Amino acid sequence: TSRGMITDRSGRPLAVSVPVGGGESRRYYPSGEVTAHLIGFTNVDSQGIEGVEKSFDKWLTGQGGGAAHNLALSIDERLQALVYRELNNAVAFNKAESGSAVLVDVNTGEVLAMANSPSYNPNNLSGTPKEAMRNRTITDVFEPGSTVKPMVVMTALQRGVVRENSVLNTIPYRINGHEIKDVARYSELTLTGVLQKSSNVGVSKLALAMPSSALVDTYSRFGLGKATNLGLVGERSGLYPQKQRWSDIERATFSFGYGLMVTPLQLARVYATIGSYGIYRPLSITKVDPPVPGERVFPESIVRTVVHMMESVALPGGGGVKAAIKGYRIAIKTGTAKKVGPDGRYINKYIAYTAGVAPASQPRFALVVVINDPQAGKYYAVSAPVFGAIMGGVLRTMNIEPDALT
Repeated sequence: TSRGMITDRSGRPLAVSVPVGGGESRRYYPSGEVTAHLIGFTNVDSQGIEGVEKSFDKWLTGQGGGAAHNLALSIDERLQALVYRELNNAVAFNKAESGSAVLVDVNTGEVLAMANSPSYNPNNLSGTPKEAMRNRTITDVFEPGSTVKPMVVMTALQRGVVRENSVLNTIPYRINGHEIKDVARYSELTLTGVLQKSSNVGVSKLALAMPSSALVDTYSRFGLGKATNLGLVGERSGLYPQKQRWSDIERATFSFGYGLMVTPLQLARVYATIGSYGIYRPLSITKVDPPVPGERVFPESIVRTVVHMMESVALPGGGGVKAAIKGYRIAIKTGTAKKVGPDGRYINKYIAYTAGVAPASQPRFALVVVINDPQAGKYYAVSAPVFGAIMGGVLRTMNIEPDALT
């Protein structure tokens, strides 16, 4: 009973069948824990139980349809190695419960890296709990939080509510008895400064100045609330509101990223669309033959301005300045939210997230880093330095020319 070999986009083996004894062979995974959640494993026989080993189980064995075939995943093992190395050490350094990282190609939609910490070893599953086996990038959902602020600015600019050079009044006001305030109370902020300071007061004025169906339509255009369609087991599509009646406070919280749950993979597809300047391309786990046309969902001119405004988050003044990369311009968005247990309420456990694209001149990659439950450490976010460390290694490995002056 033989089985085909799955490799990366360049041919590096990720799961092979090596002979143990006369004729009989055993499945070997040379990447080990670096790509355990995506590749998967097999039992005593040659059957797929998790990951790609199960999603492509018929293509690998090929029983009844020719000989066994090989599969080239869209993953780059060079990028997958550095993504897991920086993420697995960050979850341990911050004493986090778990951590997820998804790297997506902007121009093709191909998933270049997908890591989860903690992980298991598919070569010997002895002593590995099930809690550290599920692909948390597609099975876990969370509130995107401040990462949806760029799409709120895209809608206000497109709907003519606010111009690119408009100064908003960020005075802390109340919405029927709810203190909408920021940490640093600014009297007024420019439209670029709203994304720089992640001002909730600024984006709340934008959401209430347009119908509730505006942001509901904008998030859906970038992929929020839609299935990623990869074929992996447990691939969740998130929780998206399908209501028609909104309140004055639910429209504001919807602008803050709270009220909807999405997977780390869905959030990566959103910024992969932001990087493409408003082009929605489907995600893929295997190597794709270019070109991938996709579909435009937002005007290019509006997304271009917002991408340029997201660079202030990494520059001196923004909340993601700790994620900067030497000699590169990045358009990122970091923040920290609160976990939601099975009861549906907020528990005293936080979630740090950071999503962005690089380089800001013409982005080629989209990265999402989620650090779940950072017990030890400080937030003044824990996921910002991991973004610059992961993205920094990606830009250097792919030989991307520098963007900013050193």
